[PDB]
Amino acid sequence: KETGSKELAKVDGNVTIKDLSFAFGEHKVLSGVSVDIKAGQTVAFVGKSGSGKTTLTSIISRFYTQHEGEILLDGVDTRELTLENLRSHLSIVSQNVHLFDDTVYNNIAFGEVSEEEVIDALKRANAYEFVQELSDGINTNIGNNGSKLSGGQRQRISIARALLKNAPVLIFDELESLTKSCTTIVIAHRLSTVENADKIVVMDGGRVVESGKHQELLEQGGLYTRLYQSGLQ
Ligand SMILES: Nc1ncnc2c1ncn2[C@@H]1O[C@H](COP(=O)(O)OP(=O)(O)O)[C@@H](O)[C@H]1O
Repeated sequence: KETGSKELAKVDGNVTIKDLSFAFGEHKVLSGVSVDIKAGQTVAFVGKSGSGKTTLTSIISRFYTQHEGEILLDGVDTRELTLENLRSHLSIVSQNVHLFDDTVYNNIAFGEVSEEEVIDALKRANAYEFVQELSDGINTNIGNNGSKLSGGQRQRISIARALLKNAPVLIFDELESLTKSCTTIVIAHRLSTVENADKIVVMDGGRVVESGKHQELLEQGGLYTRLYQSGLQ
């Protein structure tokens, strides 16, 4: 049993977050977050460490469940979808994506691609450089949770997978290849990402305090200005 039974066949990529709240015990880490992301936009989430950014993105994949509010995918509450369906519409790029104790190839293929299709993606992801050096190349086992790979290597494997999956929604913990041609929710750490984002959502203590484009936000001389000046970490 799961909360949802709906299997959306074709998803455009509109994501609606409304009145979203979450807490770890008595520590409220998200409070009434509301953001509407239209299909194809790149929305950058910024804020000091601990502002709730990672937790928000995890909630989208249902790695945690919100205490209040909703996440809609093309207007359908994500909890009404099967988890397999929901995740079929999402690509996650981070250092913490779950990897199977299996080969590089099978980790990329899971969820039908040729070996040359996978090699081509590894290169574009700049991942083939370490994968070549592996004992069995693309057929090398990467260990429990990809433990034979360090964080940056694991992220590059997630990129290769995203290049192939062509998911309508990309959740990226921080390329122009994907980011542009799908809906991108990016936890931004590069100045270039916020400078070019369609919308920036500024978080502070789990709350959205500012929202807009770089030029207007920078001029406001507020939290975003301070975050941009300090290098988004
Ligand atoms: N498993 C957990 N148990 C308790 N608190 C947590 C846990 N994971 C994260 N937190 C806390 O939730 C808050 C939000 O963290 P996070 O969502 O990672 O923010 P950001 O990505 O903006 O740095 C932080 O104060 C963090 O310590």
